[PDB]
Amino acid sequence: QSYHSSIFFSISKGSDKIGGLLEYLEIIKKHNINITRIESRPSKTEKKDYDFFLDLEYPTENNKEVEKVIKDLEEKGVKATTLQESSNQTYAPWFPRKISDLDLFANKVHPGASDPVYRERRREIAKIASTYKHGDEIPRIDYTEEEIKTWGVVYNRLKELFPTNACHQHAYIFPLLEQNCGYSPDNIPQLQDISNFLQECTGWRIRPVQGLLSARDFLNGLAFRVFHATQYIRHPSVPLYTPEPDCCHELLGHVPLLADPDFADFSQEIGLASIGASDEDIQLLSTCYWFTVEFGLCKEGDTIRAYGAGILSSTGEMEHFLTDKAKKLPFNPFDACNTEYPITTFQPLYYVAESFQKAKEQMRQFADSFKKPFSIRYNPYTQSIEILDNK
Amino acid sequence: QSYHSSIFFSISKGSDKIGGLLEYLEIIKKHNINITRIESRPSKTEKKDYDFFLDLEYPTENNKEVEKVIKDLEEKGVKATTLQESSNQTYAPWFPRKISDLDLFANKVLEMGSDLTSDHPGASDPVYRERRREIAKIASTYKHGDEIPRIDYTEEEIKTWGVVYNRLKELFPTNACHQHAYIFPLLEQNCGYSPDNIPQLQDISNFLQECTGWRIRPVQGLLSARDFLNGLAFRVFHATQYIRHPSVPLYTPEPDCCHELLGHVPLLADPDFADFSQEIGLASIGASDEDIQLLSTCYWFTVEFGLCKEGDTIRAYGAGILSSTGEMEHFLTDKAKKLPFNPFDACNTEYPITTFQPLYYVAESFQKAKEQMRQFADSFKKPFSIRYNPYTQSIEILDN
Ligand SMILES: O=S(=O)(O)CCN1CCN(CCS(=O)(=O)O)CC1
Ligand SMILES: O=S(=O)(O)CCN1CCN(CCS(=O)(=O)O)CC1
Ligand SMILES: C[C@H](O)[C@H](O)C1=Nc2c(nc(N)[nH]c2=O)NC1
Ligand SMILES: C[C@H](O)[C@H](O)C1=Nc2c(nc(N)[nH]c2=O)NC1
Ligand SMILES: [Fe+3]
Ligand SMILES: [Fe+3]
Repeated sequence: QSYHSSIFFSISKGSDKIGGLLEYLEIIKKHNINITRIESRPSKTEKKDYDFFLDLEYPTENNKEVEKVIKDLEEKGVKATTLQESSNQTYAPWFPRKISDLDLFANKVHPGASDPVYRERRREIAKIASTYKHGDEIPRIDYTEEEIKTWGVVYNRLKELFPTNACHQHAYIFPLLEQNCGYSPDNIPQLQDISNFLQECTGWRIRPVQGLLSARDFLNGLAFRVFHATQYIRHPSVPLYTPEPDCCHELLGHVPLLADPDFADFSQEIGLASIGASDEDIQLLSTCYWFTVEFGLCKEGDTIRAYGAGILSSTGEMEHFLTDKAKKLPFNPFDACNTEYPITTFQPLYYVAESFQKAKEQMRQFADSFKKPFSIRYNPYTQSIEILDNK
Repeated sequence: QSYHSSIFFSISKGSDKIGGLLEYLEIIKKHNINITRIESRPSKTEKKDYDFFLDLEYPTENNKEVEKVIKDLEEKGVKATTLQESSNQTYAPWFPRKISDLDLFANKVLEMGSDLTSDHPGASDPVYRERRREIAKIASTYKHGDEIPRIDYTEEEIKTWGVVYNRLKELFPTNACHQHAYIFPLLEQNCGYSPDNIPQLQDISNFLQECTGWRIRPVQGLLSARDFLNGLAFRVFHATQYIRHPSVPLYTPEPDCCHELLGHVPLLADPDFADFSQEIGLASIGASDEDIQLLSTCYWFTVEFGLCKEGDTIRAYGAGILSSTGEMEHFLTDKAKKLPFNPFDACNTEYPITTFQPLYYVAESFQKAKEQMRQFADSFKKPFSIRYNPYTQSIEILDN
């Protein structure tokens, strides 16, 4: 368990301070093992400045060595803005800056808990997410006959319901998943194939995840158009329901919508908003996420359909949302963000999105007043987060 | 040796032709010896349509087998468009569709690889030839997605680099366009630029990706003009990993690593130049052979030997100038003519490859050059227009 800090500052080409600044940066890079990375880049704002980035990694929270580094740094003539992973508000929240920085989350994480066999199996699959690095191929799972049997039952069951209950984007993409990603009742699709297909449709990627991440970590991954997905399958004893995300939920629920460009933008938008957001704002985003990506409905003419991954992968949920006892409301993040919700029962309340581009715009407007030290932007050419000093 | 063909077509969701079409595709997938890939994707132009892409390779040119595929396919009720690598003009020119399809180029060299000319100073150096073989092999086996292998350069290799580096370094502040001076300290700080060290392509590629989305691929040697320029459409620069022979440090006709790293890389980290360079790439996608040649000439007179104007002064941004002491010391003098860059003018202009330029073109800015190149590209006869998708890193075809 480690605590990350990042220090930002800018300086102009031809500055009198650069010489000593650079020299200082060399000494700490060599003789301070808490420093993991120091880099400089062209400024996104002042076309004549350089942006600098100093990444530190400590074993304990609010390590005061950071202040020591800040002081020695600002002594060379620059003003430093420091972000940190912490419960305190001494510094604004840290965020992963590159898609490869999501590697830092890899080790940050019941019907069959009363089953040792199933428990050892879960342990083995989770090992793979634990060791996976950005850039690697996603290792393929040799699923057992039992596991494949469970997939088949869920698959065939949900397949009977999609055409009448799923939003049209889902019906649109599913045959492409069949034709390109090996979707079938007889075969559990591998994440590496799904990730390649998603990349080529909307730039989204998958990485395996051990289990539940914190809301901040998971949402931050979305900012890079990276979806964290489990590889294990639910226990065979209870096939038609599970309280947790298993591969059926990931692959039949989340993945198809990620191949729709407008949905893909919307999801990333939620991710961007989370980058560097305060804990209270993360919680608002997480709830918005629940009522859209997880349990959202779309409007299609005089009809209401499901796009939420938690609905699409649950026969009981799909056979519930259309009943009159379940309340429906137009999606509005100001209304949804504060709404309580059950995790162990069907939803009593669903929010209806008009269109994904509208949901994207609504979220962006919602997030616009989030307090953050930097303006966060995504650059599709560099595939990275741009950080602007305009606040 | 092989010739690529691409067949594509669309079909609407819910078409009753889909079942039979998929059945037909399964058949040729197993039984057609020349089929290399069949893929279906969401349409990027019609929200209710699917795009299908069939890729094929044939050992001979104008292979009449492709027509049978087109006939069979269109019997299933779709209208196919075919692109083909050929000196014939039956079909429009093939181009790589996805960034990873540049792997198809890995062995398409040509000259300045491990097959050297007899006047090459290292042609009868057996150590050097083995070294060029080794380094070429690395490019040969490199696949999109790999980290670029790091070369353990020898002390004689590092010595040659240092001679060139030190000689060039003195001239940069006075002779290079300001984008160079801006970026170079970052190359020193982030990519290991110094005279004691040859920078590794993987480090440069990471740096360029974060600056402008450009990346590096190691290349054996000279690619055909079409292949090289097509690579640019993806913001992919093919760069060599070998260094020139130690006997003649201040000159080489080949694009060795001193040329790539000291001439080409600094400008690619500038957003406007990087967009300009991609625009040239995009112009080449599906361009006729004749237009590829025109683009090549535009490239020569800009990316390789272009000048910028800064107030009353002329400076160099062309990689062939920045990496050559001789050339740097030539362009500023009145011994060479200077003209305003204009692709409609410059594209017909002749030029020597084995002497300094008698004529250089000045670009007002990389934004104007880009816009000029887009006008140029539009003047081509292309059967469709293309656009680049940075999210999918793919060329998208649009109807004309
Ligand atoms: O899904 S795909 O990867 O194919 C294209 C995603 N891309 C994201 C950016 N938006 C417009 C930004 S905005 O300025 O309109 O907000 C266009 C669609
Ligand atoms: O290099 S950077 O990543 O910093 C900015 C590059 N980016 C390339 C795309 N153009 C608009 C596309 S076009 O439709 O105007 O050609 C804006 C600038
Ligand atoms: C943030 C989001 O609303 C929700 O709280 C979370 N979802 C997930 C998560 N982690 C994983 N692996 N998968 C999720 O779906 N962390 C939390
Ligand atoms: C297109 C450009 O003008 C020139 O013809 C080419 N240059 C290069 C090439 N191939 C490589 N590898 N590097 C170049 O610089 N082939 C074509
Ligand atoms: Fe989920
Ligand atoms: Fe060159």
